[PDB]
Amino acid sequence: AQYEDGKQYTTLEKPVAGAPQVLEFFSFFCPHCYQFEEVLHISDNVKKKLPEGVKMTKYHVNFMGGDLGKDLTQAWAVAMALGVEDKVTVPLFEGVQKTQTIRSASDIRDVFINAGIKGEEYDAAWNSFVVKSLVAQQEKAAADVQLRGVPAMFVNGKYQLNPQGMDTSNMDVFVQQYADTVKYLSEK
Repeated sequence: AQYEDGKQYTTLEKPVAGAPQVLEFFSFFCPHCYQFEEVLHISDNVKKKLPEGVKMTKYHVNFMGGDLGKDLTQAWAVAMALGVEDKVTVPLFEGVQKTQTIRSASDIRDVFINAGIKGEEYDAAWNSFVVKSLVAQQEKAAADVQLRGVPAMFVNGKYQLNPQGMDTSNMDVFVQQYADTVKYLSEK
């Protein structure tokens, strides 16, 4: 067929119950993740094609960058709690990988301050148990799909995107194929 198990996607041996409809894992330390988000804009292209009633969820991972990697997972939880994901994604990616001015938890906070999040608001969220649960949720999700690497995307807790089985192309055919495959999976 046009879309084939083992080609554009694989199937989880153990489907995850109650998973987000479209779940992406990433790290701000991850060079491929920088390419995926900031150059290829995969998330954005996926969302443009998604079915009515399907939302995209994005979780950070701890395993790259040691202490700072975990600080970034905690900061991403703060971003989800405050609903400011689309204001901090670009400057966090740029601060970690382009300027490399993000080296400490305080440097992360500066990005939020600069994007207009009040200090008080950020600090209350950072130290909150709502954010601690959001960190645990991200960690649990990684365990549930038995995550090996980033970037990664899973659909309906059942299927895993397989970019290595797509065409590496003009980046644009690649991105269209990735996005098309997510839409196909969402209706599967």
